[PDB]
Amino acid sequence: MAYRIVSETGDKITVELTLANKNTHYVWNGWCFDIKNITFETTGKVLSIKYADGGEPVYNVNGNLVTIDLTWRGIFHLNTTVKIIIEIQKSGDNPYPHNFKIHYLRGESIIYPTIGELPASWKPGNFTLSDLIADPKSYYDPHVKPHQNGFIMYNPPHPTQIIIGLADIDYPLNLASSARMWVPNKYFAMGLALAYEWFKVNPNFLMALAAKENWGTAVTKDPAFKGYKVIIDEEEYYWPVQIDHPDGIFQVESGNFNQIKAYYPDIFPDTADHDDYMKVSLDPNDTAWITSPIVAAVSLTMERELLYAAVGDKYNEFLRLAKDPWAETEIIDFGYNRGVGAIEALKIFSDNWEKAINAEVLWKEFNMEGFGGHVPTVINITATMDMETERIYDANLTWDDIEYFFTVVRQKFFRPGAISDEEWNAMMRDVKRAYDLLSQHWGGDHISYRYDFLTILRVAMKHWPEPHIPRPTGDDWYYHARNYNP
Amino acid sequence: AYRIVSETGDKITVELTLANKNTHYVWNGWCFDIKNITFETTGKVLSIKYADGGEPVYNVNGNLVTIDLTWRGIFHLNTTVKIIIEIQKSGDNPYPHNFKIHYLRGESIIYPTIGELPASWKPGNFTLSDLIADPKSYYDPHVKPHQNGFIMYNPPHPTQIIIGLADIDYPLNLASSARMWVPNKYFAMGLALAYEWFKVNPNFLMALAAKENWGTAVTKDPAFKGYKVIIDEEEYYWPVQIDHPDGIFQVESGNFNQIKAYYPDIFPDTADHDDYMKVSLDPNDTAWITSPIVAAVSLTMERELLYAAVGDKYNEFLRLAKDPWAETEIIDFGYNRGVGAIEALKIFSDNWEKAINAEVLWKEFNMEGFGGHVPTVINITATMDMETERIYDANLTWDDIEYFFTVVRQKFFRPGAISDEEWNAMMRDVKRAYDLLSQHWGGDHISYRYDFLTILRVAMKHWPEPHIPRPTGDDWYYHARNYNP
Ligand SMILES: [Co+2]
Ligand SMILES: [Co+2]
Ligand SMILES: [Co+2]
Ligand SMILES: [Co+2]
Ligand SMILES: [Co+2]
Ligand SMILES: [Co+2]
Ligand SMILES: [Co+2]
Repeated sequence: MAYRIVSETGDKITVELTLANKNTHYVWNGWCFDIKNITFETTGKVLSIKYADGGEPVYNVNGNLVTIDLTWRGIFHLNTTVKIIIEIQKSGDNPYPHNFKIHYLRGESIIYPTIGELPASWKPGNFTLSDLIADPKSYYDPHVKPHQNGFIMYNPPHPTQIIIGLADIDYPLNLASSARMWVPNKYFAMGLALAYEWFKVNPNFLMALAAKENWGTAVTKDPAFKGYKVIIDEEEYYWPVQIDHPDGIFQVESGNFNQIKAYYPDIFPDTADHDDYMKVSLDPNDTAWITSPIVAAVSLTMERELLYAAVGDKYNEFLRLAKDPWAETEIIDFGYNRGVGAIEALKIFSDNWEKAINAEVLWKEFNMEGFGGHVPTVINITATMDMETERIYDANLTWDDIEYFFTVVRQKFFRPGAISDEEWNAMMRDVKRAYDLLSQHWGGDHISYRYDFLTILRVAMKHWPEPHIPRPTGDDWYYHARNYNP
Repeated sequence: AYRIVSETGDKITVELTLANKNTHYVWNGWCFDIKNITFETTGKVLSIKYADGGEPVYNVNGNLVTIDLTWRGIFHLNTTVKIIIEIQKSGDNPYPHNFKIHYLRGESIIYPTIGELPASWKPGNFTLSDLIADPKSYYDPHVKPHQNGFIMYNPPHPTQIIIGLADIDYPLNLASSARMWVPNKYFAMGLALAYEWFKVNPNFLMALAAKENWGTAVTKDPAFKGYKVIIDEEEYYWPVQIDHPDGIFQVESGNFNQIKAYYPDIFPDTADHDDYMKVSLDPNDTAWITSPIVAAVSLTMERELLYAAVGDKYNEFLRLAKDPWAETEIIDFGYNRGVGAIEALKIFSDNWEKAINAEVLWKEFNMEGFGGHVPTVINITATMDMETERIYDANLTWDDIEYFFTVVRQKFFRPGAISDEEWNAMMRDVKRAYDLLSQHWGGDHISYRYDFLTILRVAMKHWPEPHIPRPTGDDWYYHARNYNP
């Protein structure tokens, strides 16, 4: 930050720390800053730490390190400035305040595993086909490799492919005899893939979640479950989805929607509406079909973010000490069904750490059954879709479909100022190039969703404001996250 | 709720349980914001800590101890915080006592009562004398002048609505002259609702709308070309932009959402900016009723904010300010520019003397606004206040009243504030009132000016009290606490 020695007289040193938000107009990940604390080092004796405009923040000294807390003052909107004055009595080899480190109210060691990248040879504007594909052999390799990923894809099955295992379910889903995973339309798969590349969220998990919450991504041969007749490979199936539900296929309540709307200003514009973004229709042209998955993912992501803000490094520590290989998925799903308050009540990272890290099956030992066996159902369907090597979902995409998709993305997400008109148009030109380039493999009439859409997405994301995942901020966020004691 | 956990030796350990008891939503109990908790003792405070780890900030001034929760001071539904206090026994009264929770709201906020129904009034079956205290004053035409700005401290008449449709002999939005008139009667119903509910002078809302969007004023000036309005065989031009989504009060969506978050008791979650604010040429549009109230709320919010930041001193200023229109100036200026402008002026802080000594507040502080906003609004308000010649009046059928209250139920409040039984019986009492004081006019209509305050009060005999809820929530706490005017 910006500090300055105001005066050194006698043995006391007076330093002015200017903490401020510089931005006047909205910028990416700079609309509002939330500061948990400000740490600095000194060997001298701290006399007093006060605000310049009256009052003093709460601080405490542990050896060489001093931690300053802003408490209720820690909210920095646009064009906000707070000056802090520090007095120190000169002592030791290094008495002057130094090594200032502002700790934002966010997971300092949060983990978002990279799925894959474009070749370093890739350039904006005019690129070649070899600048899109690192290795055509693996890029078109059909062979399906099994994986055991839950909510977050730490270890991707393939860096450039989309493995959505449309597996058959041999165990009860919503009290059914059996079930079969299928995708309603391709635009929803585009949404799943966008959430996958952007937020590193396993699409199979969103499939399981939607299927459990509203039969959104699953059908069954069970006669009791009567609904829309879906034909797959000369086989009649019943789709008991409630397509008229305003909470969408992910069952997102309006309260949660508005809350995560306030949490992420960089993602959700002010004109956003619950029913518009979530409630889908039988018509695949509905915008919601694309917006519904991402939003859900965001919500899920939010929960994770929250934990990273409350537990910090310890979170990651748990990940290497937990015997249950599905623990994170369990916690996140359970928190999605019940609420973050349920997670806070479980107190895994607090009072009940030992039982948590020692239990081989986390969701059984904590009696977190959810609503009608929610957690185990979601986990099981996710794992089953992960193990599927026989049949993987694929789709054909025309250019107008891509245009439609990105137009929808521009219309429903982001905020004026994040991406101006120029480089967005240029972005669409680069996506045009990419499309026409790797469509020559299929005959220039279509591109493969599974094989190509990750590449398309990455080409499109070469222009997206980085860091790609913005920090959840704002008023509500600060105090809902700071009060969080899991 | 405090309790002596243990007294051992000379140290006393007390457990203070601070919590929100409500699980389902209730009126003015959805969220509690606590600035501080004060208690008295003569002993020596050893330590004040939270039960779940950490300690709040406190300080002792003699017998009084002030506890501050800071970032912990937000209490949503079903939230509980336990605080442990240790005190060393000393003096005549050592035990913690006289606990006083100071909510983050004006402790001495002033909302002057305009008038009341007779104490003889009962729910269900009442008489005509239970509605009218004195028929003489109740139907007295004679118009008494007044000098009220934003808040009606001294009402001209307790049961009447004096909307002075006066002629303006000075420039409003660069016009040669202007004439105040009401678009439709439903908007007047809205103005009156804001008047009885939030104690806001309807003339002020008239001036505000007129200045912001020509919403309540017409002119004979030829340059100002627009919709032709005929009043008493006289052609007038109405240069209102009826297609503006910000409504006739020019309320930006940001402000709308902010005050939407500030008042959970007033605005439901499904509320939309364009739906509530943007009106149309058709008087049947719901916005025509919702637009004034909302605006008033916004205005009220500003005032509330000051009451939270300055407290008693606010009222003190009211009796020390030489300018009799100071509050109106500050509120209007804050509405045009923003509360940040008021915070920047620092009247109650660094520049108190010049503020209370200046006879004309808005001239000495150079707060001209946008194109002379403040003085225009003040002048139009005062002119409408001085008007005794011609007062606005309207005729109301029962279906109009039904429409009004249905709109109110649909657009405002929150599920749980007023149950169905409560509303249905209320509407029956309003039916009774209507039919009762319609017998004076022939049972075909009721007078807006003379009767609608009575109707409103009859309807408000069932409304959840206190009628004006406290602005609360996350945004409110820290936007109000950071406020240093
Ligand atoms: Co604990
Ligand atoms: Co083909
Ligand atoms: Co990138
Ligand atoms: Co804020
Ligand atoms: Co000051
Ligand atoms: Co009452
Ligand atoms: Co909150």
